[PDB]
This record gives sequence, C-alpha cells and structure tokens, in this order.
Amino acid sequence: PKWYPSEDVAALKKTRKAARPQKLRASLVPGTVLILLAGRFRGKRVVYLKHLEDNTLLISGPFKVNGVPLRRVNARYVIATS
RNA sequence: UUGGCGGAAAGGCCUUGGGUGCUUGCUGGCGAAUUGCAAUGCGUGGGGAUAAAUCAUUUGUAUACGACUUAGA
Repeated sequence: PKWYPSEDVAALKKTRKAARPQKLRASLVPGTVLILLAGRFRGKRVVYLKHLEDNTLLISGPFKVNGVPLRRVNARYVIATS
C-alpha cells in the first residue's frame, strides 16, 4: 500500500478485456431437468432453478426427492432435457 | 433336495419339492447436504511322521563319457 517498491518490477499494460455476462445456450431454461455428469451427485437428476452471477447454475434436486441440496454447478457438466 | 441330460476340449444344461430375503406391480413416510462447481472414485522357511525318485551295491539283453537294463529291509 505505502511501501515503495524495493525492486522495480515492471507494471502490467492496460489489458483491454472487459468482463461480459455468460451467454448460456438456449437449451438451458429455468425449470429444466438436468443430469449431472460428474461430482458427488454424478448421474442424479436435478432441476434448474436460477442462474448465478459466477457463471454457475443454482440448482436443486429437489433435496427431498433425491437428496441433492442447493449447490452450484457448471453448465458444461450438465445435460438439459426437454 | 429330486430326475434326467451334456465325452468334441462333456464339467454345463435344466429341473420335482420345500427354506429364507427382495419385488420398482401398486399407495405413502423417514435420510441424503459440508467431499462446498469436475480431478476413474495371497503363500513362504525351519521342524514332527511319510508316499515316491537319484546315488552306493549289483545286474548286462546297454556300453567312448552321460544314458539305458535288473535285485537284495
């Protein structure tokens, strides 16, 4: 914060990479039934509830039906049913 | 547990009878969580008894040396 650099490491250039919201595939819609391909609950059927700002999908089993609680999941490890 | 069957490398096929579990065929309840967003998720090396082999002896229907051929608790 206030310590002067004791070794003049070169500063990084102005990176021209602005963050953009994830463009999820149209097949992913809220309320869709999802199949988990990996992780603790791999192979379980899950319901798509909400999209999170961290590029993850807020999902629920529901917990009562199959024991899968509210957890974050990646869209790339999920198959969206009709 | 009963009966038959499979010889090509059968060694497998059913099957009468009962025993004990599941049944998602149908109706419901209990728990999943925090692993936190994926890192696939089987015989020795030393002893106790002993079935058998080789050597010793002998044998000669065998013989350059191995090998082969007999018999004595």
